[PDB]
Amino acid sequence: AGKKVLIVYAHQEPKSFNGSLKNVAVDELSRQGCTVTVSDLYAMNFEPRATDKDITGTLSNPEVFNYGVETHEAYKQRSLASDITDEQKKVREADLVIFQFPLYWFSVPAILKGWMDRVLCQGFAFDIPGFYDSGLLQGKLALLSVTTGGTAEMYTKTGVNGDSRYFLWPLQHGTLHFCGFKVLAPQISFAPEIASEEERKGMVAAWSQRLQTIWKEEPIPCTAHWHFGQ
Amino acid sequence: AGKKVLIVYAHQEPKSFNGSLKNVAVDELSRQGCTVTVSDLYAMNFEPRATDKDITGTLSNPEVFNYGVETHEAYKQRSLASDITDEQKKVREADLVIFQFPLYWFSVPAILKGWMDRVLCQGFAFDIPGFYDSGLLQGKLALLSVTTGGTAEMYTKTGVNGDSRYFLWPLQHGTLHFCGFKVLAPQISFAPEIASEEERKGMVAAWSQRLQTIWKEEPIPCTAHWHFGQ
Ligand SMILES: Cc1cc2nc3c(=O)[nH]c(=O)nc-3n(C[C@H](O)[C@H](O)[C@H](O)COP(=O)(O)OP(=O)(O)OC[C@H]3O[C@@H](n4cnc5c(N)ncnc54)[C@H](O)[C@@H]3O)c2cc1C
Ligand SMILES: Cc1cc2nc3c(=O)[nH]c(=O)nc-3n(C[C@H](O)[C@H](O)[C@H](O)COP(=O)(O)OP(=O)(O)OC[C@H]3O[C@@H](n4cnc5c(N)ncnc54)[C@H](O)[C@@H]3O)c2cc1C
Ligand SMILES: COc1cc(N[C@@H](C)CCCN)c2ncccc2c1
Ligand SMILES: COc1cc(N[C@@H](C)CCCN)c2ncccc2c1
Ligand SMILES: [Zn+2]
Ligand SMILES: [Zn+2]
Repeated sequence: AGKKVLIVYAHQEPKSFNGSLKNVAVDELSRQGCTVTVSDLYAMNFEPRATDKDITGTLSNPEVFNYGVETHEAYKQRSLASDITDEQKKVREADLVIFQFPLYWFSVPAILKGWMDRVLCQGFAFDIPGFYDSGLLQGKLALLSVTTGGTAEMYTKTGVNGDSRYFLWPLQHGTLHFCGFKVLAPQISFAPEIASEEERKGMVAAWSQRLQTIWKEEPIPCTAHWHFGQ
Repeated sequence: AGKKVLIVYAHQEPKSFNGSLKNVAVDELSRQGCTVTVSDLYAMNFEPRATDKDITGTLSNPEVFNYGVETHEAYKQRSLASDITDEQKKVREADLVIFQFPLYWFSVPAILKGWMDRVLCQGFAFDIPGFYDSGLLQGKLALLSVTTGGTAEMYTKTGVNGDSRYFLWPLQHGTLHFCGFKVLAPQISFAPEIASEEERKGMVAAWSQRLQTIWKEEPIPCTAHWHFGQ
């Protein structure tokens, strides 16, 4: 063993279904003997905005502000804001990063989008070269554990929302694969708010049970075909 | 014939390529006689986080906080935070909403994601029923004006990033169409950083030129087929 996990958790309410999925993950991975860390973004009041406050000391170009260039240079020069570098250390140490969130507008809640925007800077998460298969977080696993308002049936190719895989593309491919993660199959807990107690319990147990064997999983082929093909 | 436009703008730097695209839109729509409003999110320090500070009234359930439920009720009761209702007024009055932003992780910058999350609440933007074609913002047009780091070639079906339309899905369909907007074709200004100065000037002029006839355009068919093909 000796496996290290970071859970990046984005829900306001400890008693929520998301909260329970997060807690079951902590419980089960802790039981296994894994090293576990949680970034509870709302509790941390995590800053989502990409601004010039993310660089400490003198800017590379104080007259014209380019977030990408400034953060790349700040990473190289150990001059990023401590909230960012605190998260980078957690990611650097992790073998697996689990994202636990409710689907907001076919994507992550803004607080979690901000974590992605600000934490995954050039030089840390990807570079030229070093992206997609050679992304700098290569060797690590990532997994999206998402809850939805809509039902499984709505998230079908011919359903009103389209296939759930369609909304996964920017997250799994554009973000996680880009940074070199192997992407484990998403955990999608459909429509807990209208599910029965029994069904909800089932979904939480599926997740806990899945976690028992998470280290034996094969990553998905994070391709356009997987997301969009038949 | 008396058209109102809201530009929701998400860039930190007034001298940026995004800044120029926003300014030329203001100039050209102003020249046409349109009524124009801009929400400059970074300059506004717009709050992106969905939190219980977004409701000031008595909560429906003060023991277990459900953001969707509480904001829906707060919208009906008029106890939403005023920054949200300020944006809703701008949207309510607009005939066309243009979003001007750099692509961040195949999506919008977090500050703009937060605008979507917080402003487009139930009761205001959609109801149950009252979504997709019957969304509450029906009759309005929306348009994504996006800039990218990657080139046009990279954003094709056989390119490393996949086709550009793939990443539009959560924004155009999952968000805008869901709220009832008709969606005008996106403006994607590819890779301005790589482009020559002449090519950049060309991209800005192309947007201004397109705006001259924007009111004659038809919306796209905002469907899975449009985004993903056969
Ligand atoms: C801004 C915004 C945008 C949204 N966009 C979308 C979208 O694009 N697409 C979409 O489909 N949905 C969308 N939604 C809906 C959203 O995804 C769901 O509301 C969310 O996923 C529900 O998860 P939750 O943890 O908040 O559920 P909760 O309301 O916290 O949980 C549901 C029920 O499960 C119960 N529960 C908690 N723990 C357990 C347990 N251990 N065992 C059994 N029951 C338990 C809870 O008590 C509760 O009764 C959006 C919502 C918002 C606010
Ligand atoms: C957190 C983050 C995530 C990102 N994710 C992605 C992603 O998923 N996919 C992707 O492809 N890219 C991504 N990028 C790259 C990003 O999308 C580009 O950096 C951005 O789109 C560039 O637009 P800009 O306005 O910042 O360019 P600028 O750097 O401001 O513009 C380039 C040049 O244009 C010049 N200029 C300004 N106005 C004019 C004018 N009127 N005429 C001529 N020249 C002018 C500027 O002076 C500058 O020299 C990401 C960047 C960041 C920081
Ligand atoms: C595109 O689908 C949704 C669904 C939402 N919420 C519903 C499903 C209630 C949760 C289950 N009872 C959304 N809520 C807010 C904003 C966008 C939504 C989109
Ligand atoms: C986190 O930043 C990026 C940048 C990308 N593209 C390069 C070309 C940026 C160039 C502008 N300086 C991405 N491309 C694809 C997917 C994610 C990206 C993230
Ligand atoms: Zn991929
Ligand atoms: Zn659509």
